[PDB]
Formats: sequence, C-alpha cells, structure tokens
Amino acid sequence: AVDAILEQWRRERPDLDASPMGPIGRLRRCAVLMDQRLESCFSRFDLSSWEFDMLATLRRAGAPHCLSPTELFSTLMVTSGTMTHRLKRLETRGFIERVQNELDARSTLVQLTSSGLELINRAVEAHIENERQVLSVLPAEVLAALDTNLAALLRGLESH
Amino acid sequence: DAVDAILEQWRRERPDLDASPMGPIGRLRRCAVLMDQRLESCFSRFDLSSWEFDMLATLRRAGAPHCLSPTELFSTLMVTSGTMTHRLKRLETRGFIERVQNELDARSTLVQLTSSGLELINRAVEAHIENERQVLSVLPAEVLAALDTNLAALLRGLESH
Ligand SMILES: [Cl-]
Ligand SMILES: [Cl-]
Repeated sequence: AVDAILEQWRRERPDLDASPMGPIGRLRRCAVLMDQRLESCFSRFDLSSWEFDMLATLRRAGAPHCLSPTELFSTLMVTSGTMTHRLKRLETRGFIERVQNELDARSTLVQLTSSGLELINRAVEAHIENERQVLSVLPAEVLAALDTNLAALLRGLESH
Repeated sequence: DAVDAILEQWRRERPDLDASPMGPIGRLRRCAVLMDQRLESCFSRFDLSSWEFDMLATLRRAGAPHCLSPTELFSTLMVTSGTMTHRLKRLETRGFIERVQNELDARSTLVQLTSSGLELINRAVEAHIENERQVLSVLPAEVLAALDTNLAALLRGLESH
C-alpha cells in the first residue's frame, strides 16, 4: 500500500522524488500497528503504554526503585512531553510516590510502591511473551537484520 | 545505544526472563517518535499537524479535481489511527477542504480539496520530501534499502494480524 502511495506521487508530482516517503511510511505504519499490539497486553493489567514504561523504568533501576525525574525521563523506552500530569496520575493510582530528596529540600524523587512493583513484575513477563509472539511472524535472520538497521537509523536520529 | 542499556538493566534485574524481543521493538518505536518530531517540526511551518498534512496530501494524490469519499480517503492515508471526524471538521473550518453532496447518494458526502488546500499542500509536500530526505541521509543508501526491505517484511506480518 505504501508503494501505491509512491506511485500516486510519481503520477501527480513527477517534478519531485518521493522515494524518501517509502521507508518512513513503512516505519510509522509499523509503529502504529506495534503500539496497538503492545497496548492489547498492557490493557489486561489496566495499564497504558506510558504507565507501563514508567513502572518498568523504575523497576529496571533496581531496588529501592527510586529515580529522579531526570533519571526516569532519560531511561524510559520512549519519551514524549512533560511527565507532570502522568506522574500525578500514577501517584493517584498508588503505583508510585513522590518523595522528598534528602539531599535537596527543594526537589523530589519518584519511588515505585509495593503495589507498583508487584504489578510491573507480572506485567513485564506478559509483555515479553506478547512481544515474542508479535515478532514470530519474522524469521530470526530478518529480525536480526531489522534490529541492526534500526540501530543504525536510531544512532543517526539521535546524533541530530 | 539507549536500548542496549535497557536490555542490560533487564538482564541484571530479571535474569529469569529473556528480554530479547524488547530490542527491535524498542528501536522501532524510538525511531518512530524521533521521526514524528522531525516531520512535525517541518509541518508546523505550514501550520499543519501530521494528520492534517496526511489528509490534504491524500486528496492531492487522488489527482484533480481532488475529490474522495471518506472511505477512499481513509484507505489511502499514509498512516491511519482512529476516527477522521474531528480533523475533517477542522480542515473544513480552515477552508482547506469542503464536503460536497454525493450526486449518487444524497445521504452521504464527498471530501474535496479546496484551492487554498491545494496551494498549501503543493508547497508543503515539497518541503516534506526535502525534510524526509535530510532525515534519511544519516543512512547509506544500501543500509536504507535494507531497512526498507526489513520494514516491508514486518509490515506485512503485522497487517496479517
Ligand atoms: Cl522496558
Ligand atoms: Cl503522502
């Protein structure tokens, strides 16, 4: 379907080289479809993708699962915009607590609660199984090549 | 990279788990977020969101006189995700599209690009292509070709679901 779009541009604006639209269109379509598959599993734990990401990132820090907002933001799988209202929501649900920084009275830290820890330890197991199932449509060799080519793209994008 | 660091954290914290699937998917999603930022920065110069750009571009791609049924429009957007209702209304209010009665079914309408919509998208698509070319220039042509092929395989697999 992406090639069909490229063919439309070749007909309608032949003065332009629309070739860059192909890889990016495929990347973004894959990402939307992938997000749907991931959310289908997060929903079983009454979590959104951004909630899972925050809890998983606190889990990955290791006990006692305390991160500064900057550390949290920097080690999320995906960032996009302020955390203010999202952190407030996760505290309202009781999965994190904002705690005073003992080394700076004017700032705070984010800590995973016992209920957040219990939940994310179960959710990450299901998430990995879900991801393994999603990717099972690709041969191992294709997945490996895709991973290395994405890492090359990611390095280029981050270098900008 | 940052995804390798995340995998290292999981290997330390949950060694009972094989976090291998997280790698490619994490890289895919991070690339998409960064790509969206680059695309949106360019669209913003034309006071367009990515979704608005897609609707105008899809009507442009249909060829003159740039009339599509809502279903044709949706089926030829570069990226679909959710209803078109609110975005179509905004584009109509801004005067970039007009809803016209379907002469073969009075109870339904067609979406037509207006001349102001056409003038805008003819300029914006030129900038969009140059923007995308610059974004992808971080890859050698051979690596970009391999990535495009790999993504096509993943896309076909995801669509089969
Ligand atoms: Cl993660
Ligand atoms: Cl397009």
